[PDB]
Amino acid sequence: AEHLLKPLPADKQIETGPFLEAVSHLPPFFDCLGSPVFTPIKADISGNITKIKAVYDTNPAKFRTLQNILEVEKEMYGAEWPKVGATLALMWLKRGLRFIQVFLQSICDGERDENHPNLIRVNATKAYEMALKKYHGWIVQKIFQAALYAAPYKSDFLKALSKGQNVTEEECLEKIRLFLVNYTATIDVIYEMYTQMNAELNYKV
Repeated sequence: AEHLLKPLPADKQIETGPFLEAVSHLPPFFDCLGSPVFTPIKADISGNITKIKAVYDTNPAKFRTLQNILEVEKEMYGAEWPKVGATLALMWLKRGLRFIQVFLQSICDGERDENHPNLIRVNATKAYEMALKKYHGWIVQKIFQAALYAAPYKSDFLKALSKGQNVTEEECLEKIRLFLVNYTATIDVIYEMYTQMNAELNYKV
């Protein structure tokens, strides 16, 4: 959470390069959940970032913003778009990013089960339901939900999130709150872009 995203400009265009740089630091979030069950999603999210970067690197100016990626790929691929290329990679990436956002916001806001205040089950469930659940077939849902149920104690989770740096739990939460400002605004704009451009696809894996 130390690698802040750029603030949104007035025109709400998101520059591809700085976005990819920032979100490249995020897949280790999944390691903090303490289950091998999250290794595939970590790899999938990393693969989405790699794919968007591969397209961007072929012509960074043509793909300068995320909006440019969608509009250029729509021209390139015709009727095959939006189920193609970096557009499809980003369609999936944003769901993993939203998962992280909702999870972290919920923890930072003090949301908890008062019967089990040192667990993060309720925060995990909220994040999963809001971001990913409907895109998973039932078999996947059961295993993914079981691993979230088996998440670390909240204090251990926060210790994992701040590994290395010498920070208190309170300082860790403060830093996450700061990170959440531009992160949330950016993910919201990406979701709105998918809606506006008719690039969203609702299918299960």
